[PDB]
Amino acid sequence: MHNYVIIDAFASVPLEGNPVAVFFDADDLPPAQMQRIAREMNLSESTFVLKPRNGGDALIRIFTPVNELPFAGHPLLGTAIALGAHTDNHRLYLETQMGTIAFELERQNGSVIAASMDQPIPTWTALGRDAELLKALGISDSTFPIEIYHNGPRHVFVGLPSIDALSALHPDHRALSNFHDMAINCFAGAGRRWRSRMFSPAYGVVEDAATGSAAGPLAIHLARHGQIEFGQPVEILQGVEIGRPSLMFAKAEGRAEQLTRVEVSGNGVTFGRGTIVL
Amino acid sequence: HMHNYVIIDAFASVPLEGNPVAVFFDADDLPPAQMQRIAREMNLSESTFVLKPRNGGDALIRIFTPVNELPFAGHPLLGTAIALGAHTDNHRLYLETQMGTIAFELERQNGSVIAASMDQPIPTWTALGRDAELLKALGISDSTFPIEIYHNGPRHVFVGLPSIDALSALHPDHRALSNFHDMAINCFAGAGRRWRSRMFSPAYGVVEDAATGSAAGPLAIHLARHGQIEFGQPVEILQGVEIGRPSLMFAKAEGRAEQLTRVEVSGNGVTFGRGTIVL
Ligand SMILES: Nc1c(O)cccc1C(=O)O
Ligand SMILES: Nc1c(O)cccc1C(=O)O
Repeated sequence: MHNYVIIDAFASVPLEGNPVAVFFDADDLPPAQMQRIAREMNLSESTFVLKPRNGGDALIRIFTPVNELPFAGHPLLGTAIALGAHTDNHRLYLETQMGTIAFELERQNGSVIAASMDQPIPTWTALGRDAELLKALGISDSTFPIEIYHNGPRHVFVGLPSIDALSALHPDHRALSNFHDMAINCFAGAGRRWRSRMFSPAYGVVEDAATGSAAGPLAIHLARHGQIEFGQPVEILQGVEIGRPSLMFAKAEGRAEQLTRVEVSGNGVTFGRGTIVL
Repeated sequence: HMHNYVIIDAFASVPLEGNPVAVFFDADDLPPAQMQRIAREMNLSESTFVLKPRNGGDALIRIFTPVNELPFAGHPLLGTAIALGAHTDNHRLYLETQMGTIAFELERQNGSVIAASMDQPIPTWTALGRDAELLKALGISDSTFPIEIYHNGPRHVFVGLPSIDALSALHPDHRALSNFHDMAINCFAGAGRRWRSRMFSPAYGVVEDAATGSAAGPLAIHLARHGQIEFGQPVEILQGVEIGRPSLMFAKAEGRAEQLTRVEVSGNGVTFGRGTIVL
């Protein structure tokens, strides 16, 4: 039997943010069973905590309902918050398929409130499928060039001219399914405050509440396109329209040609705790 | 305030098959607005909330999809009956709903409730009359049977496919189906005692559902009305194969079209997990 907790990542109260089911003591489970368990939970991701193999504190495997990912932001944030209960550490190193991810935990009286991670530095290129993607999204143009970023998963960014226009999107889920191994992140905002919506048939979700591995790339994207400075922290509010408001904090330090750090942080809270029969 | 829950895989006899439902106990203190938000948190096809009875039943059950309340549903109530069956030695359980009281017969084996049978509300039905729209959303040109919509609380449309291969090949347009409000689209194929189904319902917050128990009774009626089976003939309906959640629903509809006397749906169910939440 395995214990799990349900963490609402990128939230300061239960029922906000983005849930992740974190399964402990998972070294006995084959990956095909981890995948089926993720399918059972039907959350954007479930994670599995394994003994470390390369000097971290734990090795974490991350599954959507349909596929394994090599890195993901909300699932790891929630995993770090949940594991932080195990010990008194304030620095935590979590192994993934993209390498070891460093976390700093915000604790009060030993109790974990939030965490900050140093993400993989993404690479990027032009999508080159603009007409097709804009048609699928139901819009004419992006406000900025349409580029795809890779940090394990892949994230495409499409800019909208207002928050109302963002909220008005009704994408064609089936047309989006022709965009394999990527998530589509639509953004709008100004200055230090941005809104997002994410859609990804490829990762098993019509609309995700908080796509943490997109937050770092968005900060880069906004700085590369002159809307914020490199190093300027931004707030990215995702999931509003679906009733799952999620507050992601991001900062990308360096310059376009040489990034030094991509920090994403958030609060997270426990929604529940239990045990599965396998 | 805190609440215990179980996860039942309905219409399955092993965990990770069937259709999960989260059943929350002692839920009277949750306003419906919070029950709705908890159903979205769980993100299963439904969560249920067990409330004290008001009309002579054992409990009153409220049923939520990730996006709306339903007055009746089959897999969620099967799972709720199995979960509550753990708490009693009784053979029968009476679950009050917005559609009235639903009677369950519980099947036990070596001290565990392993299955249950329900008598569903007798549905009404009519032709849908939106065939070109619906067939275009599904990506097909016609139905093997008249396209009819049944109501037993929720609503279920049935579209017939000429082979299981044709059913498995469907890739419906989720957005186009969202114009079909307050209903589920159930596509079926098979013969005799053995049928396959797939269900799609943006209205009820699901791209594709693994086991639509409130569609099982209506499908048995549909098949008898259209000459494919006899009234009273038990059928096996296998749903959810293509999404990796095979679910076996057993259904029988007794009487004749002008007067059905019983619409029975049964299945196995098993506990996947259990826990407690912070509100
Ligand atoms: N939540 C995510 C998802 O649904 C797909 C891909 C990535 C994430 C994430 O949190 O990074
Ligand atoms: N599972 C169901 C769903 O997803 C929508 C409506 C009804 C049901 C059901 O099990 O009856």
